[PDB]
Amino acid sequence: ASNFTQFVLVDNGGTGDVTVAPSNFANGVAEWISSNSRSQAYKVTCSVRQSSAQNRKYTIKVEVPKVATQTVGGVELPVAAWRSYLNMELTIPIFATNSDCELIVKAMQGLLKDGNPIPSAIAANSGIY
Amino acid sequence: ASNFTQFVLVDNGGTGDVTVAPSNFANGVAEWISSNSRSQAYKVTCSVRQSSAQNRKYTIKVEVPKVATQTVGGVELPVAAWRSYLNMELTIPIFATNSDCELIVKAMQGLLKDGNPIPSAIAANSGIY
Amino acid sequence: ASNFTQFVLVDNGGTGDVTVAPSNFANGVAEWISSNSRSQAYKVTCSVRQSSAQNRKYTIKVEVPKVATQTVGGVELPVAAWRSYLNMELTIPIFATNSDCELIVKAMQGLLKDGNPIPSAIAANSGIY
Amino acid sequence: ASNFTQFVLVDNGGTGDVTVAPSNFANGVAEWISSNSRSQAYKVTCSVRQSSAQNRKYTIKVEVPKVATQTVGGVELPVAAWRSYLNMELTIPIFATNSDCELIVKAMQGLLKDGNPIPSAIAANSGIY
Amino acid sequence: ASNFTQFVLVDNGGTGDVTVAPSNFANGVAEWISSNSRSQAYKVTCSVRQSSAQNRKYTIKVEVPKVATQTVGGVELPVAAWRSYLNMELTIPIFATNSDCELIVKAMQGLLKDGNPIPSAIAANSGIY
Amino acid sequence: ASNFTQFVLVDNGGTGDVTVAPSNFANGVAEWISSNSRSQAYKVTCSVRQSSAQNRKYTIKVEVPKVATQTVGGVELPVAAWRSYLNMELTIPIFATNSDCELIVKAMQGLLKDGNPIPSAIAANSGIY
RNA sequence: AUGAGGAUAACCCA
RNA sequence: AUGAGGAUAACCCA
RNA sequence: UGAGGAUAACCCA
RNA sequence: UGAGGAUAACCCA
Repeated sequence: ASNFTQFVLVDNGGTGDVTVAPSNFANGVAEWISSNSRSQAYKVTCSVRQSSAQNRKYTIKVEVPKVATQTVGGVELPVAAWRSYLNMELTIPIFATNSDCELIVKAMQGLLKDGNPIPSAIAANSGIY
Repeated sequence: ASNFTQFVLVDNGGTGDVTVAPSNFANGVAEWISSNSRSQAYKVTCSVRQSSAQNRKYTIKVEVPKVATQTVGGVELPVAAWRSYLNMELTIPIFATNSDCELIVKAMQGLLKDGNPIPSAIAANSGIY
Repeated sequence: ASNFTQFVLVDNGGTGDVTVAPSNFANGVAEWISSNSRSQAYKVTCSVRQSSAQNRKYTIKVEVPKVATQTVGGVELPVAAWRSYLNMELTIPIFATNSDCELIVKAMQGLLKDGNPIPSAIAANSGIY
Repeated sequence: ASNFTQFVLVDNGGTGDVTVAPSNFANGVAEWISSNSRSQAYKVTCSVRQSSAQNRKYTIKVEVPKVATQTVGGVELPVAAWRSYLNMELTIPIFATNSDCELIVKAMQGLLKDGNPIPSAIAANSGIY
Repeated sequence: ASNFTQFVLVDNGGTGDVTVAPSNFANGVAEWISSNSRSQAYKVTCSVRQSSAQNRKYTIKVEVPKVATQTVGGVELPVAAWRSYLNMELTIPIFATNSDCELIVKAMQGLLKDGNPIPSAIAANSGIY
Repeated sequence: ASNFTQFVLVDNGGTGDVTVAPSNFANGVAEWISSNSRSQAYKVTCSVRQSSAQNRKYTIKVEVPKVATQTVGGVELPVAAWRSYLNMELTIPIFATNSDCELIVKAMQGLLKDGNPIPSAIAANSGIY
């Protein structure tokens, strides 16, 4: 085992599929990036900390880039027009068993499942109403 | 097009699923809760706002109860020992189109798909290794 | 030659053994935990470093849960009442060869072999007499 | 009974076996040393203390010497080229029964058993990877 | 996945090979060490950092020891008569794609390939001429 | 005899090969340059000096350019969008024989051989993990 | 009391 | 530690 | 930044 | 000396 493996971040049925691979673990922060210039890459980082006497806190971040080709000084450089950032912090009490944690993961998956409220609003550039 | 409807948060294949229903809309902050006491309920809240001139920001929060050894409807203290808190912040540049936004949602779904690094780590009380 | 693998920490002759598996590697500090909630798990961590010009130092830590009258997966406070902590520091002069080091390991195994003074004292809630 | 007895610290199948014998109990610190000049001897000490209202703390130390013969002032003296030090502190809650303590001893024995991760790294002058 | 693994630093057929194995990864600095006495061991360290807005910078170091035995007072220790120190820094703009990095690596391997100017000058205790 | 000759810096089969040729040897600094526009050329420099009573020190440098065309005012020049900079310093005690230097060179070639930790991290825009 | 603080080791440091 | 605080993103603010 | 030194993740201009 | 920066045989502590 070793869970520090590559995985598909964006799935488009095996074509134009954004896959992300391990790329750094310096300072206890696991990092994953896509095969791109460090300036246009998708980035995912994760770290766990004993935030308190009875808490553990996962801090996960994702960076989704809008790739573009700029012309600085009359030369073409691969760059990102802009980036979208996901910042999630998950605090779990040390008393949570494995089955308790599986419950947290399922909640997070159901929360974002296609057709459910939240992902629908985000995808349509609107709020909940 | 009302998207503020109930949905399945925790899916256990029809039997033992956890449905979360609309429960509050004070201050534009939509809220959904399961059918439990508020100390033992699954809670989901979501709001959007113009964080700045350049970005919009979705703030999603989830609360998941510790179920192992739980006493349904009882008084369980300290509260911090029986609850996990998820806190998501999605920043999206105002230039993102409905398409760009669908891609961002896909990125979030991929991050948490079964068998992938992050969810596998969480479900096993582990970090990355 | 990867040595960061799972192993049997508590051996009860095949039946009721406690296996500890890799669970974190943040900051070069390897971690192993049993399949329990982190409040009731067996935890083992180990790191090495150059403590000084002349020595290297292994820092090994073990956490063992109090099992008698335990409620699997429950909330048990105060935490200090339900856990024992082992803290080992092994200082080895940089001149030690693989051989010198095998002897040191043998010394540690001998110290804790069954029937010997130290382990017998610990297992009976006693001191030396 | 009396657990203050001699024992084999380093075992090489009854030949070149480093045996250690009781040698001092002054100030509540039990001491054991091998049959050697006090300058080249293996040393083991142990002491138990009521470190807190609800804790007991064992403090065990082992000194493994690299024996040599120096020539100070043109004369030969038995000495130690260097020493390796083991420093372990074990904190046990007063609520731990005898069967709970037996669990701690077994964990410590399994931790150092031949072939397991930690003793392998130490013996090969490497880290965990 | 993991690239923080053991590897052959000096290749002498199959036998005489110098292998270096992971030992420490503290504060973003990976470190490999060869087996046996730390004092006569080969050392390799590596680290990456965002040296500026547009640059990432690798800092690699190698230490080749001249194995020898020091005798003083008739006491002998395994030491290194002296050490040779390699010290490189590689700067790469964030605009570099994986393809560009593969070129940079080939450039380094070419620089040191057998028979070329530089590796030959070094191997003969010479400079350019 | 002469080692200040032309050589293949980047090997791409037989075609696509980047060759560097002598260009200048002023003030103890040897310099190689690839053909065509100096502006988009690969550069390598080398020099040795008695850094101290016991040490000689080599200073090698490599520059990998990112070939591109700059257009300004409709006037276009062959330029380098950016450059990657290798920079190494090798210190070798005067006591090193030719055999020791051959080892030092093998150590460097091993460090950068295909598939090993470091050359792989660099080629993938990654660090250690 | 805590330190993946140090040691020349029943001592010393924060 | 808390923020439906900000960000140019393992940082900054109250 | 250094064809700046080193006892090497330190130090100097 | 620097896991100090660089536009790279220069520059900073």
